[PDB]
Amino acid sequence: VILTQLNEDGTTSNYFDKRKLKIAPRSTLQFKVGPPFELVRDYCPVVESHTGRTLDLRIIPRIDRGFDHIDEEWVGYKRNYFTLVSTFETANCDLDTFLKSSFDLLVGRLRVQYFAIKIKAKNDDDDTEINLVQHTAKRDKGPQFCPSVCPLVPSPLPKHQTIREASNVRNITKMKKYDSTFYLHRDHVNYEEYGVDSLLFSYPEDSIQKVARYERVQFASSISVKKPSQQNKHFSLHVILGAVVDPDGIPYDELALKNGSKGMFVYLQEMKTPPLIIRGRSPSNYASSQ
DNA sequence: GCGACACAAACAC
DNA sequence: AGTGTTTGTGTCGC
Repeated sequence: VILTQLNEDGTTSNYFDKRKLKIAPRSTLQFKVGPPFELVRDYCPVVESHTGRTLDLRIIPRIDRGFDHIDEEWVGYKRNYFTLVSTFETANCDLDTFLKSSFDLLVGRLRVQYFAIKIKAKNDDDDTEINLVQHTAKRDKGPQFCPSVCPLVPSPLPKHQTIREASNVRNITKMKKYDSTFYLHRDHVNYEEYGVDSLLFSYPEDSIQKVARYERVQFASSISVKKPSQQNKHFSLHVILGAVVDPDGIPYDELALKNGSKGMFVYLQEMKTPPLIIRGRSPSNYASSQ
């Protein structure tokens, strides 16, 4: 009924089938590590502006809620939240140096203003994009929004336990204890240590996330989870690392820039999950029917 | 099959 | 130790 795997940090992931077993909404058993991500590809090379040294990049993603490993499939529920978190790392460049440097895209060089992550859902069989929606903790009593592009600086990915503990914190003292894990406050650095052209100072806002945290995410409510044959559709969640540049023939999305003009989110790397099954609202997807 | 509303159970404090 | 919060899912009604 419950299959348990030991996580990297010593917590457990407890996989169970909601067709057979109903667990409380807030039980820690709803938190678990989801499917591992795999490289789709690398795109545009990035180089440090004087040395010309290639910046090596790696997305570090994990799902921390919403997916169970049930007999060789990864299974989510349309009605329920998932959590997807990601950082990235630069194996050849320590953070302190990285933030003081400046970087170009090797397409012919476009200056990187900042690095950012976006997420996407796709039909894994035909590459069609599927809309995602997020809620706040207030859910129907608050706004719905689509996942946004998240400016980020390189950081280790927090342990599963940490994501779990920070999920619904309000108290100011607890927030202070997690602040350094999730944010860099540019306004608190010594400005005199930085050149005008430094990467840190072309980020759009003073509060810069170290971790992209997409919580309370769902597939759009209109998504069809079965094919006409009644076979399950296969979905996949994608994490894309990009460099945002000022465009004033490679893969990119347009981005609503800070000053208001047309910006470019140039793809650097993309990872994705293996195929995912999503269970819809049918009564037979729930243990109540039995 | 979807939007809305309701109930309930463990969490956060 | 009690109050209000968060989120899985039961249900209505179109």
